[PDB]
Amino acid sequence: GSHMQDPEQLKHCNGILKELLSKKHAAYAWPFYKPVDASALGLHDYHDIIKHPMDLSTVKRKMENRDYRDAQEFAADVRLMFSNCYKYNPPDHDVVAMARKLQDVFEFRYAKMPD
Ligand SMILES: CC(=O)N1c2ccc(-c3cc[nH]n3)cc2[C@H](Nc2ccc(C#N)cc2)C[C@@H]1C
Repeated sequence: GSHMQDPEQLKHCNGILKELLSKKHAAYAWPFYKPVDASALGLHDYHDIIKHPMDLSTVKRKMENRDYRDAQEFAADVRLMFSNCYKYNPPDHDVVAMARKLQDVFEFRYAKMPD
């Protein structure tokens, strides 16, 4: 059920999203900007391993469309995006190091949620 604080919490989420997409973090955020194009990357098993793809452009579309009803729903998609990366790729891959850095940005700012 909607809480009177959900709009303000969603503004905090939108601020986080803008930060994740900003030039400040682009050196490690870029793999997460768009859906994984498995065929283009030669990763022909990606959709057999990853049931629910997620990426920041999809999060942005969902925010713009008012799909997220609360902060926890937004956070679940951001964390799904990172989890997919940790599931599919070897833990020493460059993309995993990038994911860990971007997830640190996310988690520390998400923790500052007004509540
Ligand atoms: C997010 C994610 O898990 N993945 C993902 C997604 C998009 C893109 C992409 C976008 C444009 N081009 N490539 C590349 C990758 C990863 N591959 C690499 C990532 C970083 C580096 C360096 N430094 C080298 C390879 C493979 C992996 C399936």
